[PDB]
Order: sequence, then structure tokens, then C-alpha cells
Amino acid sequence: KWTYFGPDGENSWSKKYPSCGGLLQSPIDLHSDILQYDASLTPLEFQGYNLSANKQFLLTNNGHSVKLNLPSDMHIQGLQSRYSATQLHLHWGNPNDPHGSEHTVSGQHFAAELHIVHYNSDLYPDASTASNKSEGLAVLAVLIEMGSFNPSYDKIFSHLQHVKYKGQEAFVPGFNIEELLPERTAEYYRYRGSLTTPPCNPTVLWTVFRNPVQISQEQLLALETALYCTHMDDPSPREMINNFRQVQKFDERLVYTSFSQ
Amino acid sequence: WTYFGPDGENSWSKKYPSCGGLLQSPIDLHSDILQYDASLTPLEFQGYNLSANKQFLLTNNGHSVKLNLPSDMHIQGLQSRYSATQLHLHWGNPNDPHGSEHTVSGQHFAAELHIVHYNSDLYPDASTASNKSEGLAVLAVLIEMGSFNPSYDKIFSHLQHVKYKGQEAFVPGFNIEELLPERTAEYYRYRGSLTTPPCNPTVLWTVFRNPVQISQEQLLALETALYCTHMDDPSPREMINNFRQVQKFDERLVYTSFSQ
Ligand SMILES: COc1c(F)c(S(N)(=O)=O)c(F)c(NC2CCCCCCC2)c1S(=O)(=O)CCCO
Ligand SMILES: COc1c(F)c(S(N)(=O)=O)c(F)c(NC2CCCCCCC2)c1S(=O)(=O)CCCO
Ligand SMILES: [Zn+2]
Ligand SMILES: [Zn+2]
Repeated sequence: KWTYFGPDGENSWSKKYPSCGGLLQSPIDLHSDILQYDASLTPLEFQGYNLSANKQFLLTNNGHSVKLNLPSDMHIQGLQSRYSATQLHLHWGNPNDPHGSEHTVSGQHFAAELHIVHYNSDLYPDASTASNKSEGLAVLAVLIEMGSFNPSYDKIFSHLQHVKYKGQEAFVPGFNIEELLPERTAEYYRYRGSLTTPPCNPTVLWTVFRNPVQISQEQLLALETALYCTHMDDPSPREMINNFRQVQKFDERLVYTSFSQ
Repeated sequence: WTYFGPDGENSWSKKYPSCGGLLQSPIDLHSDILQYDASLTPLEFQGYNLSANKQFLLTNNGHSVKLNLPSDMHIQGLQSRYSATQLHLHWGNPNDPHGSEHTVSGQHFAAELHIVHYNSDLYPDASTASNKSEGLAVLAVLIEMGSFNPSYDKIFSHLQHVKYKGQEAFVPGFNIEELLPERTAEYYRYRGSLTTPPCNPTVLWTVFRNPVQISQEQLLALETALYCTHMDDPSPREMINNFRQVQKFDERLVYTSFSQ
């Protein structure tokens, strides 16, 4: 029953989910004082991201976000283990305040954020097993700005009126997930953190790409208005808006960058 | 309660339920939520010129450094008189010297001064006022780096004597209005909360628009002089990063006394 607003909102998550009050929490504000270049942060390789358009992938409203399941033959390499994709999802604001990224850059929110969740498939047989192990998860984050219409993101957003309510599922034809990534993916921020939702496990290696992508105001409005956190038959409906966590204290961490300027 | 580890701000709501309730402070003061309000006339700071012949208690309470203030000191210009009770500060650390509580357009200032007052027309003391309607009013001064500030030094020159939790020192009276910035007529105003436990949503906030300056050495002194542990603690903890993260603030406004 955790939420982003009211008595079950984020200042209360730790009452039920102790790690949400623990160390290494995400998201964070990316600002100069805590950035340090690291020349070892070489480019990731995106393997099997080009999903067949003749296949289909499950889109689910889970009550907290909209997620797309991804196949385990999709991987990132370049890490010291190979990590396999498990799902992607988004975080966003609301129609009257389209400023719902989780990470901030120099104190500013972007309109939204995409997360592509992977797990260490060298070591673990599924993401649920990996999720409570050190470096078990690797999440890629793409900052999203209001801008031009994005046909690639629309391959997801065009299905939103079919997963309006919690528990609903739809199919999305495959497409090349690398189309959701920004330019110059070799340029990224890297840090050790956590899930940004309960149970807040501090088991995530985060990669936030330096450059944002754009989606239109109309795409953001669809994202911000189509979805509910509640079931179709709930007599107390709740709009799925503002589903981002506030940024967290650093706890002495630095953020490492693959770019020096 | 603390500002880190297991007893840090995400856990305050366990013992202090209002920390997970409504109207929480601090917040980001940013353009899209500001609205000019002509009713926001200047405050008057009365009895702020504290007698040099009196002394005022400075404490390290393990969370900040606080200076007790006398109840004859008050704000005029609100519907009720709000009498002073104490002032204190919030700051970051030398590696990231940006520890204000409020932010402006997403940016932290170096530090922030709060002068806490209570509604003495309605309530007999600050403790009684603290959980009641219209109970508290806090003035906030944003602090940045710049030239040396002799007035802030009237406080900071005492910090070494309150290095550890529980320690105290006496500060001779001075003019507290010297701690306020230029053009105090220009301010942000909103209804919010204490930024520490118990987080009561009973604070009328006034954040002055313009910051003050202190020197690099003054800011470093503030950031390095104090511990949040008692002197005999075999595991000392520096008092740094003693600010709360900004809170969500949806479907409201911060009112401004200025439009331009
Ligand atoms: C939108 O919610 C998120 C979420 F925000 C994040 S984030 N931002 O990447 O940390 C997630 F990683 C996940 N998924 C992970 C899947 C792999 C491991 C299994 C445990 C859940 C984590 C999810 S979730 O949709 O699955 C809901 C999890 C509720 O506990
Ligand atoms: C540094 O801690 C603060 C503090 F941050 C704030 S803030 N930022 O102005 O909301 C405070 F107001 C207070 N003092 C108030 C005094 C008047 C009412 C009695 C209850 C305590 C609030 C204090 S305190 O040093 O006294 C510690 C209180 C722990 O409960
Ligand atoms: Zn996420
Ligand atoms: Zn304060």
C-alpha cells in the first residue's frame, strides 16, 4: 500500500521497509562537488536490445509505474559480469507540473525518467534472487526532457489506454530498445545506490546517461493522465502521478563520470 | 534522531508521525510556484537589540548550535505577536558546502539561519505553542560565501566553547537584526512545518529573498567546530550536513512580498 503521497508516502516507507531508511539510497542530485572523472568507465555494450517486431512483450500497470518485461537474452556488457535485462519502467510528474525525474542534475528535475533494470545473470537465476545481493542489479537511467515527439517512446505510450488500472496487462510488439537511449551513451554517471522504491535494497549499480532524450508535451500528458494506481473497480481511485522519490543524502558517496568535461 | 545512518530523516516518522504528515518543510522555492501577494507587508523586528549587559545561552544540543533568545524580542506585523525563543543554523560540510534547508530554483545556499518565534498572544511558551494552530513563526536567512561578517562572528567566536553535545557558553547581547539581510521587506512566505522532529505542521515560514555573506573561514569554522556527540563519547561524530532534504510541495503556492 506504499504510495508517493499521504500517510503511506515516502517519508513513511521505512516504517515497513527498513532499507528505505538505510544507507546508499537513490536517487541523488548530480552536482559538481560530488562528481569525479574515472577513466576506467569504458563504454557499455547493449546486446540483444533490438527486439523482434514479430514478437511481443508484456506491458503491466503494477500500481506504482508502467513496466515492460524484457527477455533475458538482452544484456549489457562491459560490466565485470554480464547483466541481463528484466524490465523497464518510468517515473513522471503531473499535467500541471511535468517535472518528475528521480535523479536531478545541478538541482533541476527533468520531465520524466526511464529505467532499464538488469540483474547479474552470471551469478543469479532471476532478478528477484539478485535483488538482495551486492551489485545484484544494474539500472540504466535516461533523463527525459519535454521536447520533440519521440516515435520510439511512443511504441510504449501508444498502449497506455490499455493498462489504465493496476494489474492490467497488454502486449507491445518488439522494437529496438536502444532507440530509447540518448546520444553519446559512452558519457554517463556511475554510482552505488539502491532501488528507488520499497524495499529500497542497496544493491543497484546505477548508470545515468549524461544526455537526456526528448518526448513531447502531448506524450507527457498521455503518460500523466492515462494511468491509475488502483484497480478498475476501486471506489477510491488514485491517479498515477508524481511517482518519483525525492533525492537522498549522499552518505559520503561520490559519483563517477566517464566524461571529464 | 540524526541526519544519517539508521536514525536519519527517512526514519523520523517512526517515532515522530508528523514527519510523515502534511505541510512538511523545507521546500524548493522556484518560479512556477511563486505568487506575489500585496498583503505581505514588512515585518518589524522589535527588541532585537539585546542588551550588551545581559547574556544569552548558547548550546550544542547535538543537532545544531542554538542561542536562547528572550521573550521581549518579537516580530510585529503578523496578526498575533510572535515572541522569540531561539536561533540556530543548518550547514553542509567542507567537501560539499551547500547545506541550506530551503533551496531557490533547485540550488542550495551554503547555510541557513533560523530565528524561531512562538505565538505569545495565544500561548504561554514555545513548547506549548509548538503543536497548536498558528503556533510558530520562523525567519530564515540564506547564507552564502563572501566577505567576512562581523555580526555573525558575534556567534561564531563562541563555537569552540560549545564543541560537544551538552556544552554551553554565554553570549553577551548584540543586535540580532544585524544577522538579517538587505531589504527584509522582500521575502517568501508559506505555511509549513518544523524541519526537525517532531515536524509539527505549525510554522509560518518567512524566508528572506536576499542572502547574507560570511567568509570562507567563517563557513569552514561553522562546518568543522562542532560534534554531535558528548565529549566522552568514544566514537565522536562531526556535526555536518544537519539539514533536511526538500519535501514534495504539490498544488500550492509560495507567496512573495515582491513581484519584480
Ligand atoms: C517502479 O518500481 C520499480 C522501481 F522503481 C525500480 S528502480 N527505480 O529501478 O529502483 C525497480 F528496480 C523495480 N524493479 C526491480 C526488478 C528486479 C528485482 C526484483 C525486485 C524489484 C526491483 C521496480 S518494480 O516496478 O518492479 C516495483 C518494485 C516494488 O518493490
Ligand atoms: C535544530 O533543531 C531545531 C530546528 F531545526 C527547528 S526549525 N528548523 O526552525 O524547524 C526548530 F524550530 C527547533 N526548535 C523549536 C523550538 C520551539 C518549539 C519547541 C519544539 C522544537 C522546535 C530546533 S531545536 O534546536 O530546538 C531541536 C528540536 C528537536 O525537537
Ligand atoms: Zn525506477
Ligand atoms: Zn532550523
